[PDB]
Amino acid sequence: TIRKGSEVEVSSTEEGFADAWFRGILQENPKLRVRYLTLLNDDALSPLIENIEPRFIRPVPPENEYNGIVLEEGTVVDADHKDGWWTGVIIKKLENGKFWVYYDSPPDIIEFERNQLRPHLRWSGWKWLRPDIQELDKSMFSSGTMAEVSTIVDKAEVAWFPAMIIKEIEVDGEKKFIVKDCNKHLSFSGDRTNSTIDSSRVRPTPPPFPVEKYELMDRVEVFRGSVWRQGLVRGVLDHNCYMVCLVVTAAAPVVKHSDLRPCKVWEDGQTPV
Repeated sequence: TIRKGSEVEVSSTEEGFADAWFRGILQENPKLRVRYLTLLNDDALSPLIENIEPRFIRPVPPENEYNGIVLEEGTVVDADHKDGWWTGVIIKKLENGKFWVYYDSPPDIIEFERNQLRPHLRWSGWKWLRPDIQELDKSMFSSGTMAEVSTIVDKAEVAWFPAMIIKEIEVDGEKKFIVKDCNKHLSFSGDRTNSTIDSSRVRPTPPPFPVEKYELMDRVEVFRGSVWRQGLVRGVLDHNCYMVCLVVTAAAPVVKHSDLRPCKVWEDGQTPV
């Protein structure tokens, strides 16, 4: 029932585009001529028309066809890129109402507001179809799971670095993890690639250890710079505070109880050393 004025969604012919649907305005009544709704477009300059197989064309799904579907973990959804919709799976619903959506090429995880999402639907050429809810991995290092990545500072120090696990892949029989640094402030121009990292470099987030007291000399881990670094409790200070010094030696600054971690390690189970 497409008409000349109809907004329309056109499928991606190209690689790395498998899961997109672009916004367009059809210029024809039944290849077909479409003008793409693009960002940074002033209507002042004459639009550009591309010709598409009706094969790669579908109508915009009407709201009533998908307004009944609830957004939960495993729900296939589309994210509004304004000029287009990008399809992925919801892997976390946060209590604040935000969502974490996964994409598989390149593998990435993005946080969205509810308004930026719609449930995904498929056009048969005849009618709309609801996709199945997707089973989710909740393994130890499932996607979205927060872990720590080993790093070396300068010559020899072993520092641990918080990162989200995007995907676990195998490369030539070697377990690898694609990981994301969730602590960087990115600009709009900045919004960027995840790094692939050997399995040996990745460990779980250390479970919490309450201590309630620390004693001088203790090996301890404090988050300095933006990595966890090893240190020794030089001083015990008024009320709950400590003077910590890192194993490379520079100076000692005050630290609070909260910011200290029992220095722990993971080799099979989790143990000191």
